[PDB]
Amino acid sequence: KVFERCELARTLKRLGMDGYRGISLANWMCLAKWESGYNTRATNYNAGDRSTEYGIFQINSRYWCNDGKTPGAVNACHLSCSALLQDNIADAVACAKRVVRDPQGIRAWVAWRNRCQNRDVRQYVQGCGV
Repeated sequence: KVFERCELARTLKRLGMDGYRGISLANWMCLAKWESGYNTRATNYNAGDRSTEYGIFQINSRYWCNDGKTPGAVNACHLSCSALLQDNIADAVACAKRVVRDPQGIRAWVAWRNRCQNRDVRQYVQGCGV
């Protein structure tokens, strides 16, 4: 599903993402934006190391979800990577909360450092009533 900006802001808010581990909703929105353009069906295969990134947060198959074909997969979210391509993002949010309980937090996604860190990210939630 491709979410509309404020539709996604209110969904994340309902799912308990605002302020989760010190992370504002705006920061999670900036991350979904640049990772998938708010598209749950997004996949990016990385030929170099044989892993694939899945869904709205581009969660990788080496560490977080299991897809059967990635060498050295850990599957820390204990989730099939298939669960991250649903239109319902409850599973994707549960696994994104798992990622940020590690010390690196949101810095785990390089796209957040490039595109969101030390920038004004208030635009992403502006007018959504969140």
